[PDB]
Amino acid sequence: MTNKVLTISSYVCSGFVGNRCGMIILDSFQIQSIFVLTTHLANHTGYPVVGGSGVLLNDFISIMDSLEVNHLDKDIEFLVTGYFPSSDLVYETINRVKRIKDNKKVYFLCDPILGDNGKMYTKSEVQDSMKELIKYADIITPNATELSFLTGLEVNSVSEAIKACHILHEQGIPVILVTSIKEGNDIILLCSFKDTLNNKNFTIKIPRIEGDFTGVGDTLTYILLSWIIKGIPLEHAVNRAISTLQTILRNTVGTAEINIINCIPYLKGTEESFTITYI
Amino acid sequence: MTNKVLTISSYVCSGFVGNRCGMIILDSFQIQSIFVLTTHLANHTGYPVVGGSGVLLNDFISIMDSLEVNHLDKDIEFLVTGYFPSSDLVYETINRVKRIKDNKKVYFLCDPILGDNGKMYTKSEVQDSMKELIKYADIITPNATELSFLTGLEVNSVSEAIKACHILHEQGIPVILVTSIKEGNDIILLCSFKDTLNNKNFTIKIPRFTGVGDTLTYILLSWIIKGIPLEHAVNRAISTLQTILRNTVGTAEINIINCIPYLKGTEESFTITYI
Ligand SMILES: [Mg+2]
Ligand SMILES: [Mg+2]
Repeated sequence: MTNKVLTISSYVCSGFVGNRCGMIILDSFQIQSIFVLTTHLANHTGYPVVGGSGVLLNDFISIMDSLEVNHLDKDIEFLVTGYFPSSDLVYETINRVKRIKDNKKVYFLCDPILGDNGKMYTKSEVQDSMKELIKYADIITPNATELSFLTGLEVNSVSEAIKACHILHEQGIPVILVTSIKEGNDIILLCSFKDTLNNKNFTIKIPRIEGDFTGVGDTLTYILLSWIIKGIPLEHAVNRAISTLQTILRNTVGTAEINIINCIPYLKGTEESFTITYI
Repeated sequence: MTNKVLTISSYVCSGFVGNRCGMIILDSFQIQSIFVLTTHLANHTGYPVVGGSGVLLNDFISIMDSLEVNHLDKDIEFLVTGYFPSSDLVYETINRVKRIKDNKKVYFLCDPILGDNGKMYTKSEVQDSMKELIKYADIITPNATELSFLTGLEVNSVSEAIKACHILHEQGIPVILVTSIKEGNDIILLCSFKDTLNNKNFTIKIPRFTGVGDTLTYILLSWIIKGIPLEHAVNRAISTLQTILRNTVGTAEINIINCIPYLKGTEESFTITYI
């Protein structure tokens, strides 16, 4: 028993976003992980009403200090960040990422959670701070809206997404997975590399299951991470993750929540249902 | 797609106690549940340093109100409480439990977490408030220390445990599962009923860590939810728990993630003895 993953993201008491998605997925894959919360909310922000508060910086610091002093994060090989309610937590997380990476190799997946479908669901201060946090990541997983924000470019096509990714690669980010780009009633995912000598950029086209969930992206992030941790090459890890996500969505009745509890037995599916098209 | 369980208890970022045990176990049984936290701590209280804070009453209220107004608790059939850092949250929970039960049938398992091995690990104000909370429960799961604290009786034997249970049954509590009693060099679990006309008290002799009890609570609850009679549910839960403990290296944390495939174990290893 040693902790392999540290993941810093939101929590909801009911339903499935952020670190609650993280918990279900990483538990099911039996990947021992630390789940540091950035919120304690009743439910996600889609509902008629929300209750609860974001985690305060002093408490976050107290937690991260406790993990370090008790050696509970000594053996972490992977780091994830997701939703932050305030920029002070983002900047503190940067400080912690720097320290974590200072004496060991840690693969940091930053899911730059800011909004979806053209619209932000984060504070404007958080957006700016996120432009700094992503610079420290090994891989980032923006949706098109998040990419557009992070770069100031429009992202309404694969061609546009490639141009925007390039801005971020120039800042040093090695790998960018753009998780949803709208094309007709298909969604396109793009995996873009800074080093296109030794890696090939690719896309995956999938049909749209007419939907809603922010838990969609969050679920994708953790399934993808799990397979990366299990040693599956990235192309294949992405194909598994999106494939499993599509199975989840077909098995989802409402649009309030992704049906992730009931699909736990299917989370480790190895089906790679889609075609990887290189650029 | 509806929440069946509401569980209100502690949270740790690393390791397994309280609602974190609750999540792993209820998730693995695919029982859709609401997990309201009462703390957000780095790690359990076994370590020299315990970063993070207890949940504040205002936030707790805001959470509970949101669940209610969004109808996310409308279809709850089971309620669990565990650890509370402060009595204000206990008294608010009592308000919530009264409302939930006044207009629907909800089975409330109260794990009256106060302490273990003679010693409290809760604030004194929490003890007093817990004596009130338990009065609303359908079943309570004290250990012998907790039972002794809740009644003022010594609990060093089954016969003593029965006398203590009787105090609490007279307050209305229907079922009391006393989870460990040190009788000589035996460890005995007792299930005592207020209604001994329609139910038979029993004991289970069992062989001799931080989230052990919490794991029992949730496996037990899961089998009750799956429709297993209480005697069998208890035997399964203690059988599975011990499997987890026996396959745990060292004592800092229970090996619950590696044991996920065994959480739905149906072995009933021990002997039920009616008393
Ligand atoms: Mg997202
Ligand atoms: Mg206990």
